[PDB]
Parts: sequence; structure tokens; C-alpha cells
Amino acid sequence: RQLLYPREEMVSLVRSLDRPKVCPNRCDLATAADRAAKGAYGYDVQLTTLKEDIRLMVNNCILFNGAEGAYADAARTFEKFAMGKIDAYISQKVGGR
Repeated sequence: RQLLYPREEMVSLVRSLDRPKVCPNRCDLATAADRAAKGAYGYDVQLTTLKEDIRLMVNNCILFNGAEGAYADAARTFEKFAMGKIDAYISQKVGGR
């Protein structure tokens, strides 16, 4: 497996998902930043693992808070926002940046 993205960029990418119960909370994002520092995400062109981790945290939010309401709507809204930042990062690396 060839390292496509450096740990520093993955940590900064996970950090950019931080915008100040809520679910996913700060401790869920701090765990992802920890995984990013240990090099969990730099080997996927499309950041497949990082996107899985986000979807899994969001599916966990839905299970515990219910599918309808403000908490589920915040979890789905967060997810759309995070996928946007993840894709813009990929688009920026491809466009040179």
C-alpha cells in the first residue's frame, strides 16, 4: 500500500470537520483525528476509510437518537457537510492546490 496523503493533511482535514448534546460530538471527531495521526486514512485515493468512519458515527447517532427530530437532522446535515470537505480536499489535490 502506497501512502497517497500525508498524516499532517489528514489531521488538518479531520480538524476542518470541527464546527462549534450534538452527534457526532467533538470526542467522535477527536477519535477520527487520532486515527488520522496514526495514518489510518492516507492509503485511499477517494478517502474510503475516512468516509466509512463518518457514516458509521452518523448511523450510530441515528440508532440512539431516533430517525426523526433535530438530533438526527443534525447528524445527517453534519454528514453532508463532511463529505463536501472530504471531496473538496480530493478535488484540490487533483487540481494541484
